[PDB]
Amino acid sequence: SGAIYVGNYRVVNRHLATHNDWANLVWEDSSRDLLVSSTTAQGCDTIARCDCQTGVYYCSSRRKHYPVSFSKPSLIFVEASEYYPARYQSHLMLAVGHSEPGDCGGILRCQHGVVGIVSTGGNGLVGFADVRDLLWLDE
Ligand SMILES: NC(=O)[C@]12CN(C(=O)Cc3ccccc3Cl)C[C@H](C1)C2
Ligand SMILES: [Zn+2]
Repeated sequence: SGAIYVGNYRVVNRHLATHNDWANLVWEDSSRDLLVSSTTAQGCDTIARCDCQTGVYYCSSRRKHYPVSFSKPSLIFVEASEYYPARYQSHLMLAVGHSEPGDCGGILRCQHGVVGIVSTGGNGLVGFADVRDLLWLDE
């Protein structure tokens, strides 16, 4: 679990979104595993606007933060799950690091702010759904 709160927006993994999120839906993309909903309260997370390939992510299955080198956002095949059939997830960044299903929603940050959230993993790898291209989150 986990979310990004910037201005009047809440960014979550689309597979973990609540009824409130869908009843206050701004944007959603199943190929990205992202859902953005409107909030009443003002959010303060700064989103990074960069091409960083190093950062730190929160791993709730270890209750620790981890420094990672990660790939550039791309189309990466994701094995069929209960939430989605077998498909290529877009805007996904991989890194060598620990992850477990309850880890989805873990924030990845660089020096410029929020890069993205944990969305995939397994076999000693962790995937992050990128949010730096979503320029409308600040306007
Ligand atoms: N992005 C997806 O299609 C999902 C991918 N998901 C996993 O990769 C689950 C997972 C397995 C082992 C280690 C880590 C993780 Cl996160 C779970 C949910 C469907 C999100
Ligand atoms: Zn950066």
